[PDB]
Parts: sequence; C-alpha cells; structure tokens
Amino acid sequence: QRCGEQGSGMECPNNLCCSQYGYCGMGGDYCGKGCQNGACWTSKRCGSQAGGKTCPNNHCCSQYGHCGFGAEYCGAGCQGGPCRADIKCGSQAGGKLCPNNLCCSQWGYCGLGSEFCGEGCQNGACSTDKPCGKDAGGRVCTNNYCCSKWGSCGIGPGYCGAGCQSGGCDG
Amino acid sequence: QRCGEQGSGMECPNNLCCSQYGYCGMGGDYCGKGCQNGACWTSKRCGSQAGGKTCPNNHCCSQYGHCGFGAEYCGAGCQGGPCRADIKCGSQAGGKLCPNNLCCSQWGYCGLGSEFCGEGCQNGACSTDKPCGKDAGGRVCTNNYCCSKWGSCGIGPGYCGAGCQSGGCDG
Ligand SMILES: CC(=O)N[C@@H]1[C@@H](O)[C@H](O[C@@H]2O[C@H](CO)[C@@H](O)[C@H](O)[C@H]2NC(C)=O)[C@@H](CO)O[C@H]1O
Ligand SMILES: CC(=O)N[C@@H]1[C@@H](O)[C@H](O[C@@H]2O[C@H](CO)[C@@H](O)[C@H](O)[C@H]2NC(C)=O)[C@@H](CO)O[C@H]1O
Repeated sequence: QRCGEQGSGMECPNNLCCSQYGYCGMGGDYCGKGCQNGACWTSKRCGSQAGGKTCPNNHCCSQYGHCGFGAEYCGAGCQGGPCRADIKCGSQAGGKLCPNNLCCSQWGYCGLGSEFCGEGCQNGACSTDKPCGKDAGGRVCTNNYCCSKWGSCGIGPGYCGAGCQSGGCDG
Repeated sequence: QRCGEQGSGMECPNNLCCSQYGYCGMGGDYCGKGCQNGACWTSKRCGSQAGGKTCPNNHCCSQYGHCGFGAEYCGAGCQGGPCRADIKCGSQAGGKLCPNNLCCSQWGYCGLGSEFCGEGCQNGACSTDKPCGKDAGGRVCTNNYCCSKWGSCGIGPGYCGAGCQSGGCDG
C-alpha cells in the first residue's frame, strides 16, 4: 500500500505519483515537490547523465536523460525503457543483458511475453525455469538471480536465503 | 510493501512479479500462477480481447490482447501501453483521453514529460494546475479527477474527501 522509500521501491498503478511520504495519487500534493516515482512533475534523470538511474514505471529515458513517454522520449536517443528501436542483447552483444528484468529472445532482442521469455531466452525474466546448481552441472543463473536450494533461479527469501547455492544469496 | 490485491494495486520495481500473496520477486513463486503484475510468466490479457483492460507496469497490449514488451507488443496492433506509434488524443481526437493518466500534449499526442504535461496539456497528469471549482468559473478537471477545496485537481483523500468541488469525490 505504501510506495517509494516507504513502500520498498513499490510503484503506483496507472502512473500515479508517489508523493514524498510514500502515498499514491494525482495532484501537486503527490506529483510536485517530493515525488518518488510515477508521473512526477519534474521528470527524473537517467542513464548516461545519471549513471544508470533507470526510469521507474517502465518509462523511457530520453537522449538527454529525463523520464517520460512520447516520441521525444521513447523515440530517438532513447537510452532505456520501452524504446521504439529494438534493443539487442545476448550472445549477439558479447553476452549483454536486458535492462529492468527484460527477457532476451533467442533472436537477441529484449521484450516481455512468450516470444521473448519463452524458449531460447538468454537472460531476464525467462519463464523456461532452467535449474541451476549442484544437480545441474553447476549452472549459475543469469542477472545474478539467486539459485535456490531446489536449483531454481529467482529473487526473494525463498531463493536468496536458506541454501542459496549461487547468485545474490543472503548469507 | 505489498503488491497486487494485498497492497492496493501496487506494482513491484524493475519488472519483478507480484505473487498471489502480495509479495515481489522473480521465480515461479512470484512469476508463475498467482502472479498479479510484473513479469508474469502468463501475460495478463487486455484491450478489446479483455473488456478494455490496461496492462500493469505500463506494458504494451499487443493486437492479440496480451501484455509485454518488444516489437510484437509495442509495434503494430499495439492497442495500449507505451505504444510505438504516437498515441493521439484531445480536441483533435474527439476528446479522447490518454490512457494510464498520460498527458495529452497540445499537439494531440499522449506522452509524459515537460513536452506533453507542461503548458498546453489537454488531459492526464498535466504539471499545470489550472484552477477548478468556483475558484475559477467552476472549471472541471479532466480524467474525472477531484477538484479539492483549494480548487486544484488531483487524486487522494486530500482532493476527493472533504471539500471536493466536483470529480470522483468521496464524501
Ligand atoms: C539546459 C537544458 O534545458 N537543456 C535542454 C535539455 O534539458 C532538454 O531536454 C528536456 O529538458 C527539460 C529540462 O529543462 C526536461 O524537463 C525535459 O523532460 C527534457 N526533455 C527530454 C526529451 O529529455 C533538451 C530537449 O528539449 O534541450 C536542451 O536544450
Ligand atoms: C486468437 C489467437 O489465438 N491469436 C493468436 C495469438 O494468441 C498469438 O499471440 C500470442 O499468443 C500467445 C498465447 O497463445 C502469447 O503468449 C503471446 O504473447 C501472444 N503474442 C502477442 C503478440 O500477443 C499469435 C502468435 O504469437 O498467433 C495468433 O494467431
């Protein structure tokens, strides 16, 4: 229910602004001074100009590094987010990973959904669920995901904690 | 710090999935069945195929009524989300509002950022707080937002509750 620093990076639906006090709504109250994410009145900084401050809410990052949507944003120079250009990745990149847990298709391109996350997926939120660990040649996960005690990649206590074989374990 | 139903329609950062228990992670335990938003293994339907629904986390809704990212979702047919084609709106498009609280620029195109939200903005999260209520001719906000006591539009208990001049006022 809470957002931003107060809600654990949590985001408001439909681009509602996360006021400085971790709540959701529209208006100067939530969108003005303070705003942590959502349709903030002052567009955030990102990537090049911000060292990789990727845009939250799956917003596009412009060539100047401000978060938003629109041709100006998602169009050319788009440094991140749902850009209109095709974002490559994978073996064909020298092994490169998609941003914001995006799946890298067999074809070497970022996206979300069956075609991207399904069979052949190279990194990101791949739904193939390939097992890792001791019982799998010692396969490690991509994106530094936690290889759970049951040889499964994920992120969370169930994965990163008790018996986390590899990745971002909590021990 | 709860998502989905367990957290007031909240979404997780970086495309992490919201399990059936209201928590954020990556893995069949967050992304598998139960997943409420985020990079769900079984994409959420949307658009005409799904009664006009919008995609969580600002995902494109492909022409087939499935949410995701990449050419197939954001390219052609894209019935919603950060569509690759400039979304049209306003006095130009028959008063058509931008979906997911996007700002309809004066040039009739949905986006987020100074260019769309700033001066001219026709609807959505416009950073211009044009006065509403008796405070200024009895003006009414766009998107069914609540005009508060002060004569300023927005969403929250502070705009929709006590002294809300018009809009989706609570009371
Ligand atoms: C110093 C300056 O204003 N440089 C301009 C860029 O910042 C500007 O990008 C836009 O900057 C605005 C801040 O003044 C942002 O609100 C806005 O979101 C951002 N727009 C984009 C698409 O990144 C560019 C382009 O208008 O011009 C420079 O001169
Ligand atoms: C009516 C129908 O079945 N049309 C087919 C589409 O469903 C199908 O699109 C893909 O469907 C998959 C599940 O059946 C989804 O995983 C996938 O996201 C979806 N693709 C898009 C872009 O939404 C396509 C094949 O991709 O064929 C149609 O005939």
